[PDB]
Amino acid sequence: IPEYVDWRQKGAVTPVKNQGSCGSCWAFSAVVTIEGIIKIRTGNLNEYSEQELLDCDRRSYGCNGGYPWSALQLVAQYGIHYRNTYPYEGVQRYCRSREKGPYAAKTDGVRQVQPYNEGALLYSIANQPVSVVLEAAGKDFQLYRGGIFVGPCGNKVDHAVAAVGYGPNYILIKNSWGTGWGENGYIRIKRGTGNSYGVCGLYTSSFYPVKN
Ligand SMILES: *[C@@H](C(=O)O)[C@H](O)C(=O)N[C@@H](CC(C)C)C(=O)NCCC(C)C
Repeated sequence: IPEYVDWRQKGAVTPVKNQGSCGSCWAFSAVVTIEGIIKIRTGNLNEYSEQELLDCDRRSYGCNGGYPWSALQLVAQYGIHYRNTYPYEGVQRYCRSREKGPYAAKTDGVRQVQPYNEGALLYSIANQPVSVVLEAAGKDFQLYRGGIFVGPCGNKVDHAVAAVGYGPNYILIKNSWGTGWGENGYIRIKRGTGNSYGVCGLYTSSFYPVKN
């Protein structure tokens, strides 16, 4: 795999979103990987509905948090609508997929990246954007304005984001805290420290959609 990967340069990443006060990071994270893999397979970059996963993934807890892997399974089992059709409201409502016509996209499954393995994660990112989790509760993460982030942070992962690239010394992360945070909404987190958990627990739990 290459020394640098940046899925934004291959037109596979949509604009940075702001999840607002809702703990919907798991849905935002999942959607980034769906947007990425649909562009990779079909050549079209579309925005898909975080709100639909928020409303419809019964294994997750709406704005109280949830699981990127369960949202990803939902899109593989059923499908997902365009964001325009099912826009983000920042609050869990009832599942409205059936009121909004045919799904816009469907995936074929969900894979887990071997945890605690930097190389396995980089290999996955070289193929497509990946949903990853990290500890974002720390003030250093929250106040991040740029640079390669080394922490401090622990491994109490609490925040799903999407890895959309990497370099020799970082993994490039699309956050869902709006374009004012970090590097226009992105963070570069240091890699290659030998910490099996990854910086801020980044290697704890990583999933990506499969699309044939
Ligand atoms: C993340 C956000 O900032 O919106 C959101 O709070 C969330 O979904 N957090 C989850 C932790 C990640 C590891 C996905 C979470 O806490 N999920 C709850 C499910 C378990 C019982 C922890």
